[PDB]
Amino acid sequence: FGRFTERAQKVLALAQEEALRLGHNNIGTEHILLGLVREGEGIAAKALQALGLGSEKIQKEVESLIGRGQEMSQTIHYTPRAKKVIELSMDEARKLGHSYVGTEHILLGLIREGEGVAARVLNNLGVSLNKARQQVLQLLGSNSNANTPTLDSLARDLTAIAKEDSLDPVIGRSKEIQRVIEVLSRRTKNNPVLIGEPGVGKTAIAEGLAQQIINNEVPEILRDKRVMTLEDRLKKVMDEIRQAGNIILFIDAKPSLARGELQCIGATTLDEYRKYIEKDAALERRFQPIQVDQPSVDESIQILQGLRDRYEAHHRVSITDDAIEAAVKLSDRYISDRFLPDKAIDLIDEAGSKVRLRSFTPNLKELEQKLDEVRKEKDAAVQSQEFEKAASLRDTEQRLREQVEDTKKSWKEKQGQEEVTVDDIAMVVSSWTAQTETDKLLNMENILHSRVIGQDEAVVAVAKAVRRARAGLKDPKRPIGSFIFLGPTGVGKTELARALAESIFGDEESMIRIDMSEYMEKHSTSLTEKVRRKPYSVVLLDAIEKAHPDVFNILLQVLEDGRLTTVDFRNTILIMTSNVGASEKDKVMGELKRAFRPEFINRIDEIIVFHEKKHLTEIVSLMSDQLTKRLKEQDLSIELTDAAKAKVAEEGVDLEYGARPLRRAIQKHVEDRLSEELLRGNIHKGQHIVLDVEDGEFVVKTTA
Amino acid sequence: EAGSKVRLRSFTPNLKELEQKLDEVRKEKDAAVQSQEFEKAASLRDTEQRLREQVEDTKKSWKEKQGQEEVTVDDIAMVVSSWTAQTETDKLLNMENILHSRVIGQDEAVVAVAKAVRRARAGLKDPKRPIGSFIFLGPTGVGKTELARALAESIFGDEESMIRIDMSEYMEKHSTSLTEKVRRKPYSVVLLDAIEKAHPDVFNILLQVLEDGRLTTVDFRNTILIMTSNVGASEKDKVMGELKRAFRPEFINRIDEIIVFHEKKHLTEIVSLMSDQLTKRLKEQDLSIELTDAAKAKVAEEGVDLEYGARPLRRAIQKHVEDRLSEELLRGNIHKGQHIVLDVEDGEFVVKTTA
Amino acid sequence: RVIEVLSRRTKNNPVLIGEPGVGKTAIAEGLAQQIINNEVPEILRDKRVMTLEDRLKKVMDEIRQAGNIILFIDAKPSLARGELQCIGATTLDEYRKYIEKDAALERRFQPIQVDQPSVDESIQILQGLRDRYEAHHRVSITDDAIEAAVKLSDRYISDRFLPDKAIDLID
Repeated sequence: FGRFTERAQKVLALAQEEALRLGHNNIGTEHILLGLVREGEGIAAKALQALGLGSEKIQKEVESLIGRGQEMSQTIHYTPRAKKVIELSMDEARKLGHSYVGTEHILLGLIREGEGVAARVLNNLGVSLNKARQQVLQLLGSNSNANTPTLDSLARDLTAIAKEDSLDPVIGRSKEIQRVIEVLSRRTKNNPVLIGEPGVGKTAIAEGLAQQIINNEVPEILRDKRVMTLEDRLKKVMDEIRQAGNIILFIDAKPSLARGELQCIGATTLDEYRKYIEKDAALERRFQPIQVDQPSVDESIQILQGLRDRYEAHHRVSITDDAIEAAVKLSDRYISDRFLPDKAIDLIDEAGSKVRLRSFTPNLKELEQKLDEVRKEKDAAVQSQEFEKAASLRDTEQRLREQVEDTKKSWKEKQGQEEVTVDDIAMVVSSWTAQTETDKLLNMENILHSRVIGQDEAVVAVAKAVRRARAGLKDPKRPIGSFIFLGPTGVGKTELARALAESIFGDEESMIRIDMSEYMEKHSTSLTEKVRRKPYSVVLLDAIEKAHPDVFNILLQVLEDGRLTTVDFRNTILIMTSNVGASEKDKVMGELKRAFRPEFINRIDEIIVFHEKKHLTEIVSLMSDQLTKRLKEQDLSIELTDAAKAKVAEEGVDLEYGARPLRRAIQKHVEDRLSEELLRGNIHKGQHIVLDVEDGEFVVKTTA
Repeated sequence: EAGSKVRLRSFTPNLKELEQKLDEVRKEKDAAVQSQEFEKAASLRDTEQRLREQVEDTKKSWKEKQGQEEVTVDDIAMVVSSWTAQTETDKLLNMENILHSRVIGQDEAVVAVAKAVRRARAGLKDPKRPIGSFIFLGPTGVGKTELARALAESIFGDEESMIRIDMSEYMEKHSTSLTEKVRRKPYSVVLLDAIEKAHPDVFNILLQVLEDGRLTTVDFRNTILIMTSNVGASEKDKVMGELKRAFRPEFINRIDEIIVFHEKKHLTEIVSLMSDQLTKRLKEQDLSIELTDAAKAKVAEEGVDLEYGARPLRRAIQKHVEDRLSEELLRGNIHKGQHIVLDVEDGEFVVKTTA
Repeated sequence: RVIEVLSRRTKNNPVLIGEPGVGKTAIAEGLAQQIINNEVPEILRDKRVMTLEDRLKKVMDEIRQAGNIILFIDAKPSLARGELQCIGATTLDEYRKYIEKDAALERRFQPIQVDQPSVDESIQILQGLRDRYEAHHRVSITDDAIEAAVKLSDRYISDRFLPDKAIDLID
């Protein structure tokens, strides 16, 4: 039912050897017992030799209670009892740290489930059940002043605990450690408080002192000193200390107070510590702080490999190195709202399962269903008996049994296909957040062009700017891009912002949009919510000419630092629109310098200017397509001929109003008309409906 | 802070490596011993202790790092600077040289401030009053603020130790300050922009600051107060006139000093400064870039228009350099960690490689 | 999405937010079934789902002392301490009012968006427990009737989750 020693495995199959040597048909607990004393060398075997139970004495009792011997041997199986007995030895070893079952555990497992034939062999051979579990025990085993009290667990001894050679690496935070020691010597602000964003690292700093005092370089009196860890036992143990003082306490979460000794290292948060020194002033006194910088990126990497081995526990890692490289780097800059050693680890785990998960996900379900009723059909008849009329049905259930197996044991065909390398690691991430990823970049223009018509002047400026920042050149703390979009309305200002979101951030809808009409007065308090919500989004502020010059002091701070105080923009693409040019490239850039404070205009990455028939009709088509899709959902199939989109487009030529009119004119010439046409009974819906122009007039046609 | 720290610089040669070595040994010895390989250890053991005594001999050679490791001042002044004399008075004697490297034109102003600070900072002015009380007159974007920064940087150590209020905010009988930011950093250039706007109430307060360098109960004796204004602007004599008429005299008279704020090759000198800040921050990301003088020229072309000045250069650098290098690295034309030069060819930008 | 948030080490413990509404509690019975037979990491096999004053730290001590446990709530926090591992069901906002507590919140526990079921999905839920509302004497059936219970609710009033509404009409 798993994997044991040879000795186990041999003793088990050895039960079968005995299954047959007597001719019986099911191997019960009595055979497992013969199995043990008959491999004569297992600890299990050894024990029995103690109680006075050779193979001779036993098999005589057993044959004296079963004997021959239907040679049937029709491919036998277990007793349900003995199957329990096996399930048990597995547990009689969890209960011993024995990572693998063996001859003893099976003997242990038999006693535990004493109801059965083995048990009686012995209660018959005058060998009560406990005298027996004893003998096995006495053949296996194991592996201090005030520590008495302390040494509950509460709260395990970092020191002697890592004196036993038993300690690993450990990677720091190497200068994080030593600052725990300037403080842990003083006589002033004596007891050090470990403040840093939670984790991991933190617990690792104290596992440091531990490592340091012991092997061995340290100073201002600190040798033979333990570091210990983790209400009706309270100050109890704490007195074993006011009477012997080789001990630092490591805390997690309170002060029963410096009534004297008490050396402790502080587990607390940026702010949580200000939940001590305010009520004061044991803080500015005893307790005293120090911060956990996020461990070195490269140090970050060789931290996992240490616990790589130990998560190998779920099946894939160890490896790949190329797999970890991911986890760590992704986090440091790509969200990017934790601490540089904790994050990475978490990611693995998503995948530190997500792969054994995806592993145990063919169409081989329905046989189970078939199989089910057969057994069922079998049962009903046997209690009706009707044997043959069923035994049919058993010979028949069983054909299907060994059937499914050879596609479930054919699923160690699936162990093989999952192996460690980045393959498994990064797919993990496709959730938590390269050829056709830089191709989006090199080919951005091609890409933005298929959505934004006309406006090549603008697209190429943005393409290149994004590509600049996105390639390493611009400072990362500042947004990806800061632009101002000048030009008339309904030209593509917003439309480009969408296409940017879609191409750059993945979703035509990952776009925050404020209307600065709302912020014209000294009430200019932003936005920061929506940016905390999605910190990866085109941030579009429409018509900034309206904002109170206050606002600019804020945006200015964003442009400079890409941060507010305390939101983050380093991942946004800020786009601010305006009518400042409008009426009107030189006369324009002029009205701009006169409308906006220069300090501001100068911190903007780029000023984009938005200036054909063929573009109108390209738009009409975009719009028309959004429509024909949302109708297909309502079982309506429509199509506009290129001739028809032309005729709609005619309705946005007048330079004065631009391309606004098109949405309305589409609903009028298409929506309104199709309704009136469906209602009047001319188009039997769910046929195919085309809108065309005939003699310069709109016409509706059908072609199912 | 120092009462362990030095006992520590004790506990920090690259003989970290020896022990590293000795390890591999035990194993061979040990693991060998499990295989035996006996005399294959005898000498192996011996090879071991050869090492060990060598180690311990140089591990106790650092009793010398003991006989070496003090106290004097320099230890402290560290501690201090990490909480916020020749090249400290040299900052003073040579202040002008120093302010000049940050503030361009404006020598009229710099020398006035240099000398004033140097007066107060030398024992002559009364210590309870700010280090310096100035008014900066002149047009916008000339260097008013810029000098205040450079002062902070040179005098107080940090181009950013500077409080800055906007007196637009204090035009009404609600004139209740500021004192927080000054309690926060009591050593900082305090810059009040456009004082022409303040309610004459405010002046009664500032006045108290100028006189006593104290409010009631904050302290300014360590600030450098600088107040700007457009009072001259439109317009040295016609100006000092519009000033006497705009500000109560009691006030103007307690101010240490009234300060007045009055090429292609400079643009490209700027482009280069900027470009250098960049090429450094990329070297960190294993990116080696260089602009030819020909290229910085072509960027500079983009800040000639007298109207907008030299603002455009930062953006145009990211566009013609950053954006382009990305697009160029991504398209796979520049195998990063080779040497990358940006040059102009036929009046157009070109990228070249020379590992 | 629960089992990721549960197979981790970082955000150990999951928390479902949506109108309350979508009988969030329904998703939880989900694990029981899959942890058993059996599609789930060997990282979680052999565990147990469960739900819910003087009986204080008593039984909770009698559990940290037994790691094989996952828990369900809708309302305390000795968080992260033991293997004390939760699954939380709490309103759109109420959670706002707990990570607002922070920051063992934003840490240990961690959320996923519960959907107001696809309208058709609604219908199927009804039938599965149709045979079980035969208790009040009139069902099973009629299908044609169920579709209404559901359908009218999504568009017509219009003040709940699309699976609670239905069953309420039915009852």
